[PDB]
Amino acid sequence: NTIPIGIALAQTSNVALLGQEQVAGAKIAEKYFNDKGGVNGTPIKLIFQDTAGDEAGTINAFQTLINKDKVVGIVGPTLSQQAFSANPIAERAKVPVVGPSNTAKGIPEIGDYVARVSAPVSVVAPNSVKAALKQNPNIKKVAVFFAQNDAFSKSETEIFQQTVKDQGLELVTVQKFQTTDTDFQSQATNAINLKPDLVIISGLAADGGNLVRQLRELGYQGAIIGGDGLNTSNVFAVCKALCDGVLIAQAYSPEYTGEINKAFRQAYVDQYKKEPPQFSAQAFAAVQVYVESLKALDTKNKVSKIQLPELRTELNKQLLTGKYNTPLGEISFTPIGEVVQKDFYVAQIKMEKDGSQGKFTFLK
Ligand SMILES: [Mg+2]
Repeated sequence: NTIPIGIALAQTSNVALLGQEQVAGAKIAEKYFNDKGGVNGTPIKLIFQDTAGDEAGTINAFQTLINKDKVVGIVGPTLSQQAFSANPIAERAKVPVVGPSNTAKGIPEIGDYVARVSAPVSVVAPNSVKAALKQNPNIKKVAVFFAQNDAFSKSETEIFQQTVKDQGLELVTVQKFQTTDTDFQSQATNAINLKPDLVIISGLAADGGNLVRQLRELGYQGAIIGGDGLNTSNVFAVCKALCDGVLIAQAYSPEYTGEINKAFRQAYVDQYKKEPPQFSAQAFAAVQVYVESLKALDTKNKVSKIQLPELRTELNKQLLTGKYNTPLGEISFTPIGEVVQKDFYVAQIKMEKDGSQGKFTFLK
């Protein structure tokens, strides 16, 4: 006997450029927690249902997890775009969802069954603008790009634009693109002609990486910030040496000294031969929330005896009250499922000259 927890992430499509990191973190969590006896001796079982890259696929994954796989709760989906459409399905069904990477404004407000461990754009994004200004205090002109078809990108760009204004900078253009675009020559040239000192990009990974490369090809020599959708080493293949110097805010640090982060980090580095990425740490934290909540519930009300609909509702109620020492730091939730998290960082892509290898360097 095991306790089924659903994992609904983008395992296919270009959205898997983010999702694959999340799968890695979730698998590390499953082993970590099961090696500690699961839920008071009862192992968990992660049941993966691929969402692919769109809303329909996410709805299907959620419905399969809820109805066929009988899961006690869901971790997912990868994108805020998907969450706004699919999470209401789980809300209506009274099945908890813990978002591992959904940072758009309004996610926890979807309902009483929706929480997230991923700190939102309003608290993560501004630090990268501040970091750019530290590296070049003479930045004056800023060009902004965003993916107009993606809910998170639209939410993030609003924060970046407000931050630019509040820092007393000139917003010289806001250019739109689609996450499915590969060619940005007209928007990039439009922006370059305005002589920006800083360019900010809110998109996902393939698109964001292609845009970074093209800006550099077209002769842009100023600073670049990428938003959360570019926050993966999977961009390195796309922009190669031309990824160098991109600043990306972080809601996780490998060097955070919390005991469980040390364990998570060691497990990650031993397997993948590099530092754990944010999305992996966040996925681990989401699984952790479920395991620790299940343990607390089971101690008070043995879960093997609770029928599934009540188990789901009691698990949701429990998880919202918990305090968790996770790889992200000490976190908890507000009464509507927003994450409470203190520490944020900025990292910078450092590519080797040949362009075949790179890393994220954390700024002090
Ligand atoms: Mg909520």
